[PDB]
Amino acid sequence: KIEEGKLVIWINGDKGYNGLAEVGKKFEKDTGIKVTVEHPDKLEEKFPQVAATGDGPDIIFWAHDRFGGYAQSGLLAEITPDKAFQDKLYPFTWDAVRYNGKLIAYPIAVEALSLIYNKDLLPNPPKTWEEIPALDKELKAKGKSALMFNLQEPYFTWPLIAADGGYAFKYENGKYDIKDVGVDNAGAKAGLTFLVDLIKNKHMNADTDYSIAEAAFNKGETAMTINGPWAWSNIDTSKVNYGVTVLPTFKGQPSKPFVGVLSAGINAASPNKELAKEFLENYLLTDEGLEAVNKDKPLGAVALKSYEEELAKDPRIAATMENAQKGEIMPNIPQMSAFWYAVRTAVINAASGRQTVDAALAAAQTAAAAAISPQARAFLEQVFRRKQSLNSKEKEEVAKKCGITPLQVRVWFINKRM
Repeated sequence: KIEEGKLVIWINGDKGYNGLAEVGKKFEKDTGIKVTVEHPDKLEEKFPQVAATGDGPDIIFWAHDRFGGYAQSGLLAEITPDKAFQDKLYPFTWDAVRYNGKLIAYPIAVEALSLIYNKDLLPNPPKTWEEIPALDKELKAKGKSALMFNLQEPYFTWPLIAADGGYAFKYENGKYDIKDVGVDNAGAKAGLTFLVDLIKNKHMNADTDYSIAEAAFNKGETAMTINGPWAWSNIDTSKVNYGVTVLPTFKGQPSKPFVGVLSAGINAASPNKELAKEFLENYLLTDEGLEAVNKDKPLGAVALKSYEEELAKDPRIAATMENAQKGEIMPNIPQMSAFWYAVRTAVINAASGRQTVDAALAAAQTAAAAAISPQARAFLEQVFRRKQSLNSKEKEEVAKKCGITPLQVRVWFINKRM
């Protein structure tokens, strides 16, 4: 499918899609080419589905960690910016979107979580995670709570979990070791344990999510929250006197948020590749372009040098870059999705008192390191139930959507048939 002659962009629902739509209208003004911006729920999971079959949006926005998986499967077109445009962005953001020596997306924003606090409830933010339980007690006596943040998505709990030892995939030389998952150690264990103790001691609720945490903070019901720059927009409208600062340390170590580089990748099947290139390069990645999105929902730090240095004057931007510096850029290898799924499962099962922190982290290591991830194996299990004989073309398709090589798909199936 993919209608030729226009542009269909997918971007997460928490970003400034309305602002990106504005950039689209401008593009339509100078070119006549219509651009529609959609924000499908779970787009990072949907993209590989439809893209595998040659469908989907012309352009996809998302943290670079998912992109390596997409490009390995042939779903992302290689972008070819010339020397001049390439110079307009920071080299480290370009490296984030480089897979197997190729550039597979245009870097946009450098995202990192920060500690967001209410200056009226709390004159001075806590320097450590350790003092927070005590702060909560002080605040509970006044009918308020110290902290609330999304506990459902690992992105928000990883900073504390990795603070003292956690890591995605062991990195030696220029290659990651996909069998060495760093959730399998004492540092990570202590961090998740601290998290569960906060929940067990009633300082947080195991069910709190993005909406609940945001609602609570924007109402002045909780003293602090943990979120990205995109969430600043709603806090401004709530008229809360907030500040954005460094994340609390744990065991003396800085919280280590995984830095995500929001990037725009071009669908390998798009018949509008030159248009997407032009829209992104000459329209979006300009001070006017980024600002249009920013005004809707803040991008936070950015990849465009010119605009990044203007934003640097904003203390919230500084805080964001502070946290970015203390954390680290996430890997973009195909195994990242299994990593996240693994951690997501661990945190929830541990926070629910279903599994011990230790048993949870051990299974996370097993799940994330599996040659075939649990999700995907499940995908393969479905399908097989429908068709137990793979067509040379269908297998190539299943590989793409699952994120495994055609070879793996083919060997499974044969093993499944023995």
